[PDB]
Amino acid sequence: YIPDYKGMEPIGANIEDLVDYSKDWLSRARNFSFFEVKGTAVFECFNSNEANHCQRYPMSRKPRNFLLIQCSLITSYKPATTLSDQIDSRRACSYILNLIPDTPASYLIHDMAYRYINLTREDMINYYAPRIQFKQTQNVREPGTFKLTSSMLRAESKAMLDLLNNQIESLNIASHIVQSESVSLITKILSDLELNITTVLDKFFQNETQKYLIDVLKKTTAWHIGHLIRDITESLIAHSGLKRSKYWSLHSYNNGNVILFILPSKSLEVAGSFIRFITVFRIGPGLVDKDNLDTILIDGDSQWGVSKVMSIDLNRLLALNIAFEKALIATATWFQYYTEDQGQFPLQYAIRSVFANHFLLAICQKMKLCAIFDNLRYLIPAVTSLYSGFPSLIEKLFERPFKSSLEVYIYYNIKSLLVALAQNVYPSFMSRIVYKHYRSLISEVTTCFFLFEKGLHGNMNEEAKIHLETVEWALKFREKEEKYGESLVENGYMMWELRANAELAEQQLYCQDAIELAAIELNKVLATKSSVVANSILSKNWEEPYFSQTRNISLKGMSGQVQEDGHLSSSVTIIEAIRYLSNSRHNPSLLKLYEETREQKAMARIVRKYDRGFFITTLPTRCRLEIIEDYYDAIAKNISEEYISYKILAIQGALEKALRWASGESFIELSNHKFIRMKRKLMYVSADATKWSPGDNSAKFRRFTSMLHNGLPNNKLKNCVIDALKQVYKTDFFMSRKLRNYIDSLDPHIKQFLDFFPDGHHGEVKGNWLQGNLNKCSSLFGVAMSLLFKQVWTNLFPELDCFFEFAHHSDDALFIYGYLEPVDDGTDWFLFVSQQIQAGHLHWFSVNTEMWKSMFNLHEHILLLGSIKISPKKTTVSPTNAEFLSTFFEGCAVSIPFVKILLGSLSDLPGLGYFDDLAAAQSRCVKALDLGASPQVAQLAVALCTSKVERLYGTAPGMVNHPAAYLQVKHTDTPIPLGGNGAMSIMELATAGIGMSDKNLLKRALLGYSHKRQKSMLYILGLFKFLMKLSDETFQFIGKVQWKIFTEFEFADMYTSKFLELWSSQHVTYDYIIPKGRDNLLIYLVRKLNDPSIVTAMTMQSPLQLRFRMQAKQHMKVCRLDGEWVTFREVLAAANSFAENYSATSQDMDLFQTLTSCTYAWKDFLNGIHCDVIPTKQVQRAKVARTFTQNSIPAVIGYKFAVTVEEMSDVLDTAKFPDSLSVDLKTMKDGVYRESLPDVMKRIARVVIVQGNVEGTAEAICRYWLKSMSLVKTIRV
Repeated sequence: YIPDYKGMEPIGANIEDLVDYSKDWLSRARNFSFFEVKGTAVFECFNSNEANHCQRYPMSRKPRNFLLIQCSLITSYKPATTLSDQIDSRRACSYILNLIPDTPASYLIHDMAYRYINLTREDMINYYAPRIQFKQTQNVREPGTFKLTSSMLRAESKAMLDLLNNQIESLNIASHIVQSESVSLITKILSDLELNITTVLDKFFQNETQKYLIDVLKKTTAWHIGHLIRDITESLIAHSGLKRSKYWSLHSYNNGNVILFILPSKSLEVAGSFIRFITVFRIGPGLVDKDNLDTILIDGDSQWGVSKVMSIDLNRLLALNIAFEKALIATATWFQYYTEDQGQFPLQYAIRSVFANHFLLAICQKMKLCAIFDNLRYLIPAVTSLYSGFPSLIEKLFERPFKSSLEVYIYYNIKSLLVALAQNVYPSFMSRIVYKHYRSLISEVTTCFFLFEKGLHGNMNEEAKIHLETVEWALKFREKEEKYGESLVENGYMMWELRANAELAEQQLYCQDAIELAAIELNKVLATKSSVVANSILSKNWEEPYFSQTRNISLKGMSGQVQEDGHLSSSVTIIEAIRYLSNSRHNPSLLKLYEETREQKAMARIVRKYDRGFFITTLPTRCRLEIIEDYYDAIAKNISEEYISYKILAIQGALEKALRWASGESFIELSNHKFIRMKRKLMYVSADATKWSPGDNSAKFRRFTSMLHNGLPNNKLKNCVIDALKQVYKTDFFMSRKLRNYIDSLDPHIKQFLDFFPDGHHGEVKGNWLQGNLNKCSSLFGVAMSLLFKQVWTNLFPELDCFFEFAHHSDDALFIYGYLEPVDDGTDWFLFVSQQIQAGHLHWFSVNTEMWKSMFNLHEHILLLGSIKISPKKTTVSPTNAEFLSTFFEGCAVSIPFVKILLGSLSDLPGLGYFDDLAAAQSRCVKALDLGASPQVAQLAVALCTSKVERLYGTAPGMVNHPAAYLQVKHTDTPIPLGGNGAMSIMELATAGIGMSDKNLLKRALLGYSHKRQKSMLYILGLFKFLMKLSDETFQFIGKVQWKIFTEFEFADMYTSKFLELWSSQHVTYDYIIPKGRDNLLIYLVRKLNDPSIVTAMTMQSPLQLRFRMQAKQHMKVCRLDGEWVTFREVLAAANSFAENYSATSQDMDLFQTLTSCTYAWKDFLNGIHCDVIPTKQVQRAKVARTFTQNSIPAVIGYKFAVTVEEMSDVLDTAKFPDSLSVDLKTMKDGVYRESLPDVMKRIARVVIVQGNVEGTAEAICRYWLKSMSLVKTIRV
């Protein structure tokens, strides 16, 4: 049912009025929005911005520090163990004691070393024993700590502690001396870091990756420095616990050459806590910043550098712990990109220098460098294009002050690189190589950008920036509304109003005539496809229940109810769905929910920490946005073949028309019949016209929806969409408590931001839909207005044969303007222009020279007739350029660079247990391999991730939790949940999946017991049976050891757990499909809250409650066994005992046989495929996305266990064809019988970026992956 919803009345809009206005507009001189690049222009822009920056910020003489941990290495480094730690600590304390301190930091250092050296044997035994053997003593209260009362502490040392317990300036960038000093320092550091210290996939890896990358980087100083920093950060993390952060600690590494002194600090579990330490090292080559060192104590024929008290937060610590892996993966990505670019391996010096630069970037995680690289990502294309917004970007480069010497060196390198690029083979950024294609340079800068953790973003400065941006645009909207009236701003102005004012053409101010004409131009195309438009609109299923869909019960994040304190509650979508279902009496449809929540105001907030991009909104706002998005996505999919890319063929189709039109030549007629030969040229603009802008007006869409012609017979749905757009007009923006407290704890901008809120917890914002999902609506509007500009231009110059073709993919948009230039370069064209301008065609003044400039000016103005503004910065216009088109097509093709997923895998883990996070790490590297990563790079990433996971859980050989110590089976043949080699290969993981090791093992084990009846095969079967027993004990693959999960929600305990288990057992069908009714959907959603895999996702960013909460237990009692919390060693021993006495049974054999039978012959293909190399140079092709692959599978399974009328009706409703369901079962069971009982059925139960040659078959994808195994040499399968 659709209610009457007023609707809108059509107005009389004539294209001739717009054409006349365009004539009047073009009759005068207009300025261009972009500046020509010349090299000199970029250099003067840099100089002027340098002078302005020097004037703006106060000048400082002493640069700040940038090395969080300073250390030096002369010899090779071996990982630190307990006995090595003992010997190192003793030697280091002796070395410190023989010295003479100078400053309070040195006095504290000497005092702590002297206190450590005088500990008794009992304390030393307890200082290094694990928790099991640990005993509290007088001087040692926690495993790796000791106390320090005031008595041993000196007066000065205490001074440091009291100073610890108890304006903005920048460097002189314009000065040549500061730049020279910073460049010299960073060059010294980098040169020290580069100094040397003194299956078939395996074959290809050892031939290429292990030889030219890992063998080269194995001997460098940066490799061992990264390992040393990993050890130091591991020791710091071990000290960040709740019970250990209160006391001091001392550690040593590298034969007594590096020492770490940990001071008392607030535990990192509570947010905003900094672990404080002092690092003391013998001064030598490496991460040494002598100026920023606290002291340099003198020793005979030696120097000992003592750093200042370094405070490192949580995310910085976690980033430093994985800095070496991030640097290695970035270097591997650069290695792959170099091989792609040039076809030859990088030499020694190039690889060493790029690895040193990546390591230095990964060590120093600073906001300034992250912003600098983010800006450079767009600065590079803007400098290679004929015209662009480069000054706006160069001005953005100086937003923040330059504090450390690292920022000055990076800025100097960027300035040199940009000036070299604009003068124009493209120079590199951290080496002496010139790339053949600048896409390699863009990828290099992108890899550098992704080396910075996505936790740096946010802070309290970024949230303030986005808040002030929103408030500034809201205040601008209020000013415009009071200046022109409420009605004119909301409903838009008319053509004659704009003609009279000649100013209303601005942002947050649209023209009704423009909207109507754009809708008419869209309807021109839309009329021929009315039937399919109506079918697609009706196919959105507006009648199905709202909360039974997956998008409405996800973890997206929505605003809750307003509280008594007046602040909006951030919460989860599923929680709000549960709340509504509990308060409601049914499960309403989309339109019914909109009817119920039409009167409620739209409230909005900002996500706490997950943050500028997510304006979380309440349920009614989401419902209205979903109505509008469903309608506009339904009507917009039909013209996706030509204008709205979702796709590549549309962009290819537009370019083909442009090139063909340019190939043909044109003649213009004359009154004297003297045809004039015109040369056709093309100009390409890469504009981000359709991004969401804070300054905008949603109300325009109303009129658009009023005139957009669908095939529906009634106007009920159109009026409903218009009413939803009307209700999403006004919103109640809410202050975040963090920002409120930060501001409460004087600036005029802050003052005016405060007056924007009457009550200090909320203020009204109008016309800004606050980043809500209206992407399809915005893209459709942009396409319609581009078509309107095309029509206006064709009406403006009928005699001229100009060309305009546009494509809109996501936020980016490509405009191609085909213009006419004189061939003879004579005055005949200007003579004709003069004749036309004298004949009354005054608008021909702007066509005299540079027709494409006037074309773009008119296009930008026509877009401005709405709220669309082509961003001055970030738009780049170039002639017909193969590289430009190639990078545009690549950015349209490679949606996400694989290096983002690669670095992300080491940065975050689920922490649900060894198997779970190992699977997640292996899955992320597989997804990156899908995204375009070379198999060798993905194999390297897999190795690094698996090694990190093994280090975390002590599974690697020669560690406490090694399965081979007790399980009497080889580490390779051990099941994955108990520690299992868990390495395999990237090909096996990508093709088969992320669990094949267990089945292959089980399968062979079954065979090993079926034919030879060997004892070890029976042992493996016993281990598998033990895992199945543990899984049976655990409540909702073969079997998983349960690991402790640390917690918490409003409705998470609405029903008892035993009732949930009983309901899940009784209503089996709801496990496979979602229950439509409210009384059962409520219980299903409550069950979804208690799922362990979801709680870890809601709190995955919790400050330590997840990040180090379980990186602390590691070797404690965290596993579940026999209803007890026990150590992993105890679980391994229990598994060994169970498997030793396990006796084979017929039922277990049947279960194992069924599981093996259930688990495409992907492994068999990889064994049977043959690959032989050919001596032929590799060729790089365009990147293209492919897919790797009657009733739905769950519906038939859901139908199988249907026992009541409600369940059977629900499985009808969710199924596409509810009639065929029985037939499916009727055959499916027979198939099972040829391969029934409930339990057997219960246990029975990808976009890939490739080259253009690859087909859409999964075998073709696997063959391509096999071909891409060699970075230089081609392969034949």
